[PDB]
Amino acid sequence: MIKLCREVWIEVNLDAVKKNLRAIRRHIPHKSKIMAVVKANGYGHGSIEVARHALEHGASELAVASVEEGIVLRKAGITAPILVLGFTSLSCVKKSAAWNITLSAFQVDWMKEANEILEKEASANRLAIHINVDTGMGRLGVRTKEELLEVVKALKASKFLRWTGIFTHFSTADEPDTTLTKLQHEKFISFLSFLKKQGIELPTVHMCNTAAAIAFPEFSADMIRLGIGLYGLYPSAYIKQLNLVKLEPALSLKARIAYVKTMRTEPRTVSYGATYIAEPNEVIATLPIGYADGYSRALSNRGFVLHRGKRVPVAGRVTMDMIMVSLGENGEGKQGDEVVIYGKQKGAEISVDEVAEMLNTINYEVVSTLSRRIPRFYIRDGEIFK
Amino acid sequence: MIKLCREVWIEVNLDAVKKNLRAIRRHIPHKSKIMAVVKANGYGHGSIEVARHALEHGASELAVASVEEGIVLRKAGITAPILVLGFTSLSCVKKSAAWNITLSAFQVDWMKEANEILEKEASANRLAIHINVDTGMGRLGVRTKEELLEVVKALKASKFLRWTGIFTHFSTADEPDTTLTKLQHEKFISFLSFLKKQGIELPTVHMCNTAAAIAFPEFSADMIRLGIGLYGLYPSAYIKQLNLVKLEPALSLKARIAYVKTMRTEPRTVSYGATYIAEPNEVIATLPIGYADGYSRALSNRGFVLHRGKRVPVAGRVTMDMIMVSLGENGEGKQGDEVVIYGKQKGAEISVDEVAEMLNTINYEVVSTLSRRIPRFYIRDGEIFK
Ligand SMILES: [Cl-]
Ligand SMILES: [Cl-]
Repeated sequence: MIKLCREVWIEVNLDAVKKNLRAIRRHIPHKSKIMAVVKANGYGHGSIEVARHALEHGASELAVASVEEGIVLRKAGITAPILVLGFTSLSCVKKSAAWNITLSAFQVDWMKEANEILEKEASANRLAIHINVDTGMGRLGVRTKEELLEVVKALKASKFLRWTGIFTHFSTADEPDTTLTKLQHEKFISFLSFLKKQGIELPTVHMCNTAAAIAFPEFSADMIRLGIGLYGLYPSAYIKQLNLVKLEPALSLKARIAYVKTMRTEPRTVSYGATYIAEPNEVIATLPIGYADGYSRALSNRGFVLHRGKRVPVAGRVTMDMIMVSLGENGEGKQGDEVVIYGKQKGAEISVDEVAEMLNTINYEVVSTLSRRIPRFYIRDGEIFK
Repeated sequence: MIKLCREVWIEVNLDAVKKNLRAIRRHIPHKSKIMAVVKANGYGHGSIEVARHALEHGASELAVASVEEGIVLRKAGITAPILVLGFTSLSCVKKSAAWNITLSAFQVDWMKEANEILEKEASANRLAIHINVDTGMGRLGVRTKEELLEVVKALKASKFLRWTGIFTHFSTADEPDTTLTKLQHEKFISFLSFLKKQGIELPTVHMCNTAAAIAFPEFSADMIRLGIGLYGLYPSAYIKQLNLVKLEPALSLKARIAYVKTMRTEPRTVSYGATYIAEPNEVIATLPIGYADGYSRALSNRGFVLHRGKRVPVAGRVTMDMIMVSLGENGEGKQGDEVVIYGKQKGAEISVDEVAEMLNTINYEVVSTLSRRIPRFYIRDGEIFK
C-alpha cells in the first residue's frame, strides 16, 4: 500500500478541508468572497493539492508569501488571481507582470519606477496592485491619510499599472479584549471615506483573517483571507471557546518500527550521553524520525508516541534521524508495527495543540516546520493518491 | 550582484571545507581513509556541492541517512561508494542493487530474504553490506559475540551479497569522562579477536566520529567518519578546548531591509499580541525571514541581528515570514541595506554556537533545520555560483 525505503510519512485528509470551507462560507455574509492562504508550502501541508481543491469548493483567489511561491502554482495549471503578501523587489516587476501575479505596494516612488520599467518594454501585461494600509500591525504599509492620497494619485496616472484592491491587518483579533481591534477598524473606515469625498471610486476591500471572520463577521466587506482555519486548527484557545464554527484537523504523522530488542547483556546504556539505563528485562524499539525532520530535540526524555492504542515514552536523547522508545518490561512488539506521532489511533490522540503547549509555542509553528524530506499522501473520498 | 524577489539567502564557503579536511588528514595515521557524512541535506548546507568538493580533496566514501538521499547524489553524477546508516526495508532491495548503494544489516533473517529476492530475479549486481555492532549506543546493531558469528556465517553462505565493512558507534566520546569510550573499544576489539580465531578474514573496520578522531587517533583503524568537523563546528566545548585541531566555519545567513519608518502617528504597537510599543522618534525596520524558514519563534523579544557592524534587537513577536527590529531614536538606515543573521560583519559576529546556547540545544539542530525555500549560494576561491 505505502512502500518506502525509510518508513516515515504524512497524510493530508482533503475531505476535512472541504468541510472546513463549507462551515466558513455559511458563517460570513453571502455577498463576501474567500481568499485562501497557502504560503509556506500550504502551512506544511503542500501548496499545490490544497489550492486546487480549495478553488473547486468555495474560494476564488489565493495568497502567497513571494513571487516564487506563486509561479509554482501557475506551472501546476492554476489561472486564479494570486496576491503576494510581503515586499517584492523592483527587479522582479517584469517577471510578475509576465506571470500575472498581483503585487502589494505602498510607496509613491515604487509606483513610478515600476511603471517606467513596463513602459521601456511594452507587452499588454498591465501589472495589478493591492495597496496595504498599516493601522496598528506596524510591519508594512502606509500610515497617514495624506500619504495615502499621494499614492492613489500616483497610481491612477500610471498607464501600465491597474488598481484592484486595498487592505489592512488586525494584530490582536484572537484575544478576548477587543479594544485594539475596534480602534483599527475605525481608522480604516475613516481613511476610505476621505478618498470618497474627493470623488475616488474604490476597488475590492478586504481586512479579516480566520479569527476576525469567526469573531466579527460584519467586517467581511468584499473579501476575507482564510488561513489556519482551512487546515482544521483554531487561532487561539479563546476562539475555540466561542463555539461558533466546527473545524476538523487535516494532518497526521506516522512511522513503522525499525528494530526491537531486550537489554539482557551489558552495558544497558541508550543514546547520546547515556542519559537512560534500561532494566535487564526492558524492551527497546527504534523509530526512523529525528530532529532534522522537525521533531524537536527538546522532546528528549519527554515526548510520547502511540503504539497499539497506547502512549509509550521516548527513552534517551533525540538524534538527527532516529528516536528510541520503551515498551517496558515484559515487552510486546515487532519490527514493522505502525506508530502514530501526531494524530489518532483507536481511541487515543496526540494532537498538535498538545505538542505546541508542551514546547511553549503555537500550532502554526509545529506544522509549518515539517521538512520537505517527508513524503505527503492525500486522501480524497476515502481513497489515497499523491 | 545577488538579485532576488524575496531578499534572503545562505552563503556556504567551500575554501573553508577544504581547510577542515587538511587539518584532519595531518592528525590521523596515513593508513586510514576518510568517509564524509552528508546526510540530512548535508547538515543543512546542501548535499550535492559539498559531496563534490569533499571527494576532490581527501574523502574516499560518503554516508547518508536513506536510499532516497543517496539517489539524489547518483543523479548528479557521483560514482563513489555510499553507505546508508539507518534501517532499509526489504521493499528497496532490488532498487539499491540497481543504483549500487551499500546498506547496513545485522539480522540473519533479513540477510536470508535479501539474498532470495536477488536470486529469483537472476541479478548481475551484488548488494554490498556493512555489519553494525552495538557495543553501548543501544540504537541498532548486533549485541553478543555468538550471534555476530551466525550473521557472519549467513552472509558468507549468500552468493548475491558482498561483505565490505564492520563498524560500531561511540556514545560519549565528546565528554571528559572517558570510562565508557575505553570500555566499548575493549568489547569491539575482543569480538574481532573472537572472529579471527576461526580463520575468518575481516574487511574494512571503522569506529570513529569527529570527536573520537580528535581525542583518540589510535582508534582510526582502517577508516573514520567525519561529520560535523567537515562543516567547521566542534562536537562539544570540551573537545574545542584541547586545542589539537583548527576548524573554520562554512555557513552564513543574510538578508536585505524591506521597509523603514519613524513611529510618528498612533498607535505605536509592533507585531502580534502588541508586546512592544515604540517611542515617537523610534525607527523600525522590517526583514523578510520568519519561523517557517527555521528562525525559532522563541527568539521573540530576545535575539539580535547585525546592521552596519552593530548588534540590534528583535522588536515584538517573530511571525511566519517576517521579523521587525529597532534602530533606536532617529536611527540610521535605508530600504535595501544588508543585514547578517548568522555570521560575521565588519568587526562583529553572531555565531551558530551562541544561538544554540540561547535556545538550550546543540549546533547540529540549528543548521540542519534551515528550510529549503531559502536559496544557497556557494563561494570557492572567493567568488559566487548557483
Ligand atoms: Cl502587514
Ligand atoms: Cl547505530
